[PDB]
Amino acid sequence: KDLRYGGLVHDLLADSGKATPNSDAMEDAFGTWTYQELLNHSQAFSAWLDGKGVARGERIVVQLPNIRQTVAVFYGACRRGVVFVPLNPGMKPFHLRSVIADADPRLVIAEDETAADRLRDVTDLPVYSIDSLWADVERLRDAGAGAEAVEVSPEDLAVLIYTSGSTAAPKAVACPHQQIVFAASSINAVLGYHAEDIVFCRMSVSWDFGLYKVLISTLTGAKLVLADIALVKSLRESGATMMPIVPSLASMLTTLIRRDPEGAPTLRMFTNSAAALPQVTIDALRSAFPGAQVVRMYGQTECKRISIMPPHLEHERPDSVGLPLPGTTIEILTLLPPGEPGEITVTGPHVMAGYWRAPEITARAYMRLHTGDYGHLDEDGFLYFGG
Ligand SMILES: C[C@H](C(=O)O)[C@H](N)C(=O)O
Repeated sequence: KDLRYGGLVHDLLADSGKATPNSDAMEDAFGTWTYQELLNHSQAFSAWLDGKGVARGERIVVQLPNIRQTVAVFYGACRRGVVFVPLNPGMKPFHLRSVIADADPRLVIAEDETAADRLRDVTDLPVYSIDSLWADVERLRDAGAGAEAVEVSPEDLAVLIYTSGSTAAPKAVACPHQQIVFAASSINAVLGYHAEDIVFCRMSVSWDFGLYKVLISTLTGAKLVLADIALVKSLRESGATMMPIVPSLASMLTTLIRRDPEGAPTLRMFTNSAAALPQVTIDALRSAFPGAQVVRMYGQTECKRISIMPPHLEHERPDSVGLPLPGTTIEILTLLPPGEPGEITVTGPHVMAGYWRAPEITARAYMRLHTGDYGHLDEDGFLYFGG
């Protein structure tokens, strides 16, 4: 439909960079880039990788906060078939050691010089601070470098997304270009982001929750705001229209909102995943933001996302986490009839390429994804947990 099959991630950026070069693409605490600017910096970063001889298929590990440079790193890497491995700032050292070694990168990008030193303790790979490598990126940007394309297959890996905690063995979902682009397009076919949306994103891009607000905004030409007591004020002052949430962020927001009768009227949608959103939170979100839809979703990183409750149905089937993503199938398993509980299983062009270098773990979970969650489909195709 609007579903994209066989896509490359960086093509999302090239399109918007040509289609709306002068619209705002990314804002952070420090400034704003238009789509032209994001394209230029992404190209410049691609030349920096070329300059360092990082080849197609190799990984870079990037431990950065939510700032404009990280998005340019993501796209520039994509443009060279290099594998973006985003990690959250503040991981414990031993945890980093384990994950960096598993990811097996060509090099590592850190937040600043103190962080670059801590990283040097835990790997022998080359480690670059973002502020120092960025002086070069800007030179390259000024020289117009990296503008050329290179061969990248839709089947090539774009990203490894680590989901394992400290106390666990390292584990990353291995994400090819095509699946990513497909999943973004399918989510958006349900959610309806568009070019005048302003997305207020408080999730790290190291989580697929934030990564996909980068992708979905880029896909549609929207503006992404990379964002504590001031949350209400931030939302209102950014003119935010779309906001991904998790239940703890939504409770916080409803507490904060009662202290501020100016609200954040520009808000039109909250999209919840990751955990079950209680009714009381939903009610309080609608009360503070009567203009906004509160949309329930459910997913796993293994296939990005599984179900979305269509916005227009937000008041119905209160126990459901919605319908399958458009272009995908949910089956309950030996296929069971409707209403019969069983394991939630998922088939489609969003199902990712397994876990990175872990045939054994991959075998149990994976062309069909077994979520290890249990529930049923009602008569109409809607998904529920339990019975
Ligand atoms: C964020 C969710 C999760 O795995 O917790 C899922 N990746 C989703 O986007 O719906």
